[PDB]
Amino acid sequence: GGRVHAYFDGASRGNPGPAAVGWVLVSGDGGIVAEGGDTIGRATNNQAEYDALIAALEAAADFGFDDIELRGDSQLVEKQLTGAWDTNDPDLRRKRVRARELLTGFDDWSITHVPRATNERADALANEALDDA
Ligand SMILES: [Mn+2]
Ligand SMILES: [Mn+2]
Repeated sequence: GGRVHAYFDGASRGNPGPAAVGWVLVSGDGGIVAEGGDTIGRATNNQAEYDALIAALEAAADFGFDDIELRGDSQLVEKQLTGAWDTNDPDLRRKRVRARELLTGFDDWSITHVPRATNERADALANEALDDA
């Protein structure tokens, strides 16, 4: 039940290097129902941006929302998730199947690109977690 706006952001210091995720669940009246930031060990930028998506989707599914609007600032995640792009990388293929599995739990979904400054919350959660690694 209900709609959520789920922001996500990855942070990584190498290819791969220490990485973290951040995510924010917002309602329509604009309350932050839940948010998170965590270190994830070593990962690339693109892995972290994907892991933050999955962490946002898991949190929204835990909260039982039925309609999710994803908001992030990674082109690569958006274009792969929507099927515009495909990748040979078997690890990012697996993260997409995982994200799509999660998405199947919602009655509706969408994804929208926001500039990073608009995504400042999730970005601060991921970076503050990574700055403490
Ligand atoms: Mn980002
Ligand atoms: Mn960021």
